[PDB]
Amino acid sequence: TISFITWNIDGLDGCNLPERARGVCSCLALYSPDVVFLQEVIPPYCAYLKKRAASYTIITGNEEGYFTAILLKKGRVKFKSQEIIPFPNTKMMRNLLCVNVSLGGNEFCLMTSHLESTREHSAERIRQLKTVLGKMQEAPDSTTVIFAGDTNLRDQEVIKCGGLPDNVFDAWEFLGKPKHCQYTWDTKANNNLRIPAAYKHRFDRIFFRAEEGHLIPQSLDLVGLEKLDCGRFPSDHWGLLCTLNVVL
Amino acid sequence: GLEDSSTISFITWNIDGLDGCNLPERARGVCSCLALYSPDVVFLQEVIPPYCAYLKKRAASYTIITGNEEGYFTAILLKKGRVKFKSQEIIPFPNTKMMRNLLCVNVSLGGNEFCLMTSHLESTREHSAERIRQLKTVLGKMQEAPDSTTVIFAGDTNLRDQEVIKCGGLPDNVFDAWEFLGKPKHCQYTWDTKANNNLRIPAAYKHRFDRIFFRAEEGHLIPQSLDLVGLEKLDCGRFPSDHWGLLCTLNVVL
DNA sequence: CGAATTCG
DNA sequence: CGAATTCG
Ligand SMILES: [Mg+2]
Ligand SMILES: [Mg+2]
Repeated sequence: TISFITWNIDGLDGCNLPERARGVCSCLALYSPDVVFLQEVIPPYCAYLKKRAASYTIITGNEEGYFTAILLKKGRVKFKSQEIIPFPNTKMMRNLLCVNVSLGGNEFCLMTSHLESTREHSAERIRQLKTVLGKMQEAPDSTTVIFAGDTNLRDQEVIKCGGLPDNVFDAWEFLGKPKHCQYTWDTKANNNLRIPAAYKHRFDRIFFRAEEGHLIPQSLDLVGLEKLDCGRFPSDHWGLLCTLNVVL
Repeated sequence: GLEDSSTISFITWNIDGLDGCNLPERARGVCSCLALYSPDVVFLQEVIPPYCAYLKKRAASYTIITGNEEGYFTAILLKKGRVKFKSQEIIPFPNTKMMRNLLCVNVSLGGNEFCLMTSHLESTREHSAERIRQLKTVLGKMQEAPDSTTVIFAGDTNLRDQEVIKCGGLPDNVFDAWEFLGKPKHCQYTWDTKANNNLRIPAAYKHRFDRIFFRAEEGHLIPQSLDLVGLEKLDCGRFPSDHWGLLCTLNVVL
């Protein structure tokens, strides 16, 4: 039984950022996941996390601008190595952050990314997805591979990409496509961007590769759904809280 | 003349009537071009009502068929005496946001029946989807024409090459005149901000926005030449249009 | 998001 | 044009 949260926390939004960061961590404190994947972390946000989540090992995708991070719960997760794979043609400083870890006997390659944003960068987003899927295949078979991140994907783009390979699963699809946590970016329910029109997207996704039935999603839920004292949410994205069993 | 009676000749040209600056002088530039080559047919886009008046003054030997009466629109000009006007047909583009439509004029010329078509397909990269849908409407219409009739579309398609592919490519019996003549380089680009200054765009981009499609029974319509027109600066130091026009001649064969 | 607006 | 930006 292992748990993580993946969450684009919108560090690029400077308004109410200190309060929203604290809001994010209040959410993290409630669930105490083994692993936290974050996207759109900025340096002072990261600095705050290093103090606030001092009980997590913090691995970052970059030092400047905005970048991903992977938080690993000390005592639960043994950090073995980090790897960063570039997206050579990204225009948004995106890359692929991987950590090799273990939880006791089980080896994991945990991956996150913030794939190229916006409709017009579809082709590069798809190339980045291919890089990600390629990397998921490289780990030893006994290694459990989990990608969790902000993919900015449209369904049609996954199809263009050839679809997920037979040995790679979407945790949300695996759980039967539950409706309550389908959309992770929802301008009807989320007012942070002040977007009048209603758009709902499943941008944040979880892919996994495991030996037959060795990794079994148990639950998937949205987090960060409560307004803070400033009347806004921690992020324009909802986070995904996922629990999975490792079954040998 | 008798020898050339087998040849149909036309110009298609987006004459940028939306640019009101130097418009009368630029209209005179376009009309000087028409007088020079005396085409049988002229397909225009971005005509506005004042521009119609200029045409009636400086291109008086042409009958004008317009795509609308107000705002801006296309026109097909028919050389009096050479072309017999049979009917005007307009197909709406229900989803246009730019009042675009499909203007068809049925005529006889040189002893042959023609359906002449023009359009100003939805502009800009952003409206690609709608432009593609309009292209499909155009292509469908070309195919709907009776097999006896010779179908020529010539207009401002605003097309990117990849959009035609996305559309499925041209249908089997429909040919692009430029392609048919072997993609000659000299008239490849009809809109070129490097060579054309009218829009004062401080960058170099060029496109083959303006295109000629034709459908004919095999061998019966043979493109003979394709050339650009409108590449001379006028007195005001600007071109007749931000587009170059296309001059095309085709033979109708037995 | 995505239409609108400037910027070169 | 196409990129960068704005803002609801
Ligand atoms: Mg964002
Ligand atoms: Mg124009």
